Amino acid sequence: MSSRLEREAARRRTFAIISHPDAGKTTLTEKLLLFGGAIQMAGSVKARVTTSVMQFPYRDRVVNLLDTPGHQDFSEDTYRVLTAVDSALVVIDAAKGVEAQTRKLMDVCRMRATPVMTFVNKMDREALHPLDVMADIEQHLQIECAPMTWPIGMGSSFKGTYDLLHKQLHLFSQSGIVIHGADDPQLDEYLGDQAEQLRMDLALLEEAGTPFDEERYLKGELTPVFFGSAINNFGVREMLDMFVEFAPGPQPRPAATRVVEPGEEAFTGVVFKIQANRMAFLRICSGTFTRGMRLKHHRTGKDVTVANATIFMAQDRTGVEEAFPGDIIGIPNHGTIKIGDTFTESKEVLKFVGIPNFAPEHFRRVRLKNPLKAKQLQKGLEQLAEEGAVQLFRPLVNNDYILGAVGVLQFDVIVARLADEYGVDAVYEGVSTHTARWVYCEDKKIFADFQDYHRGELAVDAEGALAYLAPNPWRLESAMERYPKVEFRTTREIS
Ligand SMILES: Nc1nc2c(ncn2[C@@H]2O[C@H](COP(=O)(O)OP(=O)(O)O)[C@@H](O)[C@H]2O)c(=O)[nH]1
Repeated sequence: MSSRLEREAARRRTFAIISHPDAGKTTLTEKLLLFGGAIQMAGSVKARVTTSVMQFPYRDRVVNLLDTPGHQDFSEDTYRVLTAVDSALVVIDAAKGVEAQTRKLMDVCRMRATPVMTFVNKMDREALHPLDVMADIEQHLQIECAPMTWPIGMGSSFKGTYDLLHKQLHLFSQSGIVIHGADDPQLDEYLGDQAEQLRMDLALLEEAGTPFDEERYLKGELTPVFFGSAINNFGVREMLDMFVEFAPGPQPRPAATRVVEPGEEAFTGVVFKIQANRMAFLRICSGTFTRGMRLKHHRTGKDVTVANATIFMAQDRTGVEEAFPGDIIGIPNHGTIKIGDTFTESKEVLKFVGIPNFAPEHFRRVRLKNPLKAKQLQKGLEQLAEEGAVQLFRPLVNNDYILGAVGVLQFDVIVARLADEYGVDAVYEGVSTHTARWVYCEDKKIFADFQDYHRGELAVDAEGALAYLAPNPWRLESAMERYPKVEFRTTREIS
């Protein structure tokens, strides 16, 4: 029945953690790696390409945890990682609830209907009450919460958790203690006065809580919520068990001509990011990757050998070097590549769709220190935008170069690269813009009118796409009203 390819692909669980800085991602990542027996990798993560992709075995699943750069390293590449996973894990600091970056990263997951599980971290310190945390998750992540584990107390009074389906009490300071219904005197023996509160909460959950439903989880409509304390490696086992059991394996991926299924024998993969020193990171969409093989780079029309590929793999497995759907590989190259590029082993022309550019929130105008360098600046900005390092907008009404960054670090990298690779010394000037949307209107007449009236706010980006630049989302909301026929989108397909 199942081929070797389909058996391997079915074992993969490829995901990333979405969280706001200081929620606990690094700490939880270290503990996950320890369950995976990935001792060295955990030591590496705790000490801070090697860590962009961490693969580890757990309960015979091959888990691929892709890093989502955060803090000062937050960039459009963080959102690009989310286009390569089949599911995500949300980590929240229980004292803060859903925070700004949690929401923006969930907005990306939502466009892709990516399933998400949720870990509420730091229950060992005073926290939002669990009913309030659940309401906050639903309100800001726009998803139903299905509690899987439920905390008893918080902070100094945090006794541990009760696992609703496994009927197990997990004590905080280790095997769960099996509990036999709400009346089990084991609850009073282990929880003391807090047993009454667990009983009240369980009664409330029975009446008003949402059960886990795998189909709703897989559609992105419901998230299983776990509570714990990653620093104590507590509650993490239950969440990981649930993740390997229920999180989706490699999913079909749309291409312009058809949907590609992971069980197709012929290799296909898509580039979702590029690291400059260059390495292109490819998600394997179907088929089997082997070092030996030849791949067709359909954009350039060239054949590419991959004898120098990086196969990210666990310290653990030993056999012949191959990689399967859901896995990530890195292909070194001398600058040939765009985000979204498709590689195939067959001659079938395939073009994966659905890796977009994302609307930037930070904008700067570029100024040259030396006017004689104008052609080099145009070359460098165009090549850096084609490569995905920044977005570039050219306003209809002037000749300015306006750069759009998802993360501010990007502006520093562009200046560095302009200097080093183009011999161009550029500085930034501030602009009013904080918002871009790509505009579209299937009515040719109304659109010409829009483009005439709002000519001062329109720009064309490096892909040729028309965009409305606004000082902020509220000023934007006002142009939308004047033209209820024009669509304003927060993403656009790369070509
Ligand atoms: N008290 C407590 N502190 C935690 C827990 N998890 C992480 N921290 C602390 O919170 C801070 C942020 O943790 P980190 O894992 O680096 O967060 P990141 O920015 O999301 O990767 C550090 O001081 C951690 O020790 C937890 O479960 N309980």
